Amino acid sequence: TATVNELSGIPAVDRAHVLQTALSIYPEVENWVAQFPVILPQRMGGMCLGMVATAPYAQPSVLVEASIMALIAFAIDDITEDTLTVEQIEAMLTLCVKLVQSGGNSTYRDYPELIQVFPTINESQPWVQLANALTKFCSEVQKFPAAAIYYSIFAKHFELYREAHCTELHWTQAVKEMGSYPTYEQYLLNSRKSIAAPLVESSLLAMVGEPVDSEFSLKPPYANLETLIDEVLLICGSSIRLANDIRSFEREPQAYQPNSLLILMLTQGCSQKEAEAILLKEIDTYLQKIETLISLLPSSLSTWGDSARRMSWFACTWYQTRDFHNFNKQMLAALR
Repeated sequence: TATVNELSGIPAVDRAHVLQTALSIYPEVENWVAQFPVILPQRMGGMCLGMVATAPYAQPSVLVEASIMALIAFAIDDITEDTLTVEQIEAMLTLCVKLVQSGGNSTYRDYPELIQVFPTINESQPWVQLANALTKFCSEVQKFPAAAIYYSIFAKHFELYREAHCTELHWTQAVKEMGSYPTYEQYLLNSRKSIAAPLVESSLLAMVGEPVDSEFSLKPPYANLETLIDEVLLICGSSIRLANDIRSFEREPQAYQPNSLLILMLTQGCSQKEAEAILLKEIDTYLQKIETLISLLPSSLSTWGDSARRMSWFACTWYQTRDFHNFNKQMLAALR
């Protein structure tokens, strides 16, 4: 059920070049994530490969950093949905934001008021390790020239990601107590922001974004540049949320947690196939919209925009295929 638009619009990939570059950055990401073994995925081949496919002519420094952010966001997703209480999850999320807002200048030990809810703070704990990884990453981003203009975007979207996660816990609690759900529209508005891809693309902006003379360079219909950048991140996340939601539901249909497929079945009377078919078209529309939006960027952001476009397309169309699975297998073969 690819659509015409998806068949015709999927961005191209020079697999040789992308594989060569993914192999080249892999040892660097491996040595980084080795420091935080309890919480970061130690298999990251496919992640690197995907990040290069997303930004294929970025500088290696950028590909390493962005791959690291993707692993960190995977781990946050992990430790927030999959041992910990809701209070502890909320605490961890607040902590993450504060560490981000500090730019690397703070550590988890600066926030005892948050970490008092944990039964230990030793350096084996997953959430400690996550905190330290984020400190480290934030300090490294601060060294990128683009960070003096664009870091705030990353920090703001990190706050929205926390907020979206918090709302989702509140909705889940309500499901257990009340059996009731947000509407599809309420759900997507929130949960477009609670996935990794958003975070990663915002961090990418703080690595690659160039100065824009907003005053004189912005064109109608955007009177401020922040809104456009926001929109690209929201629309990136909207397509990916829906695709992830289909995957999650398929793997555990009996799950009760707010999920857009489940919501359409429970709240709008759809069969699973009807539900899936509405999500698939929405996905298509949001892939069309991100193409429109990225076409509107100032030329000094068009390279960032293209990463956000690639990320959404691949996350929705490519990464779940056997084709991608196979390319992954080629990377793993090459790593031995």
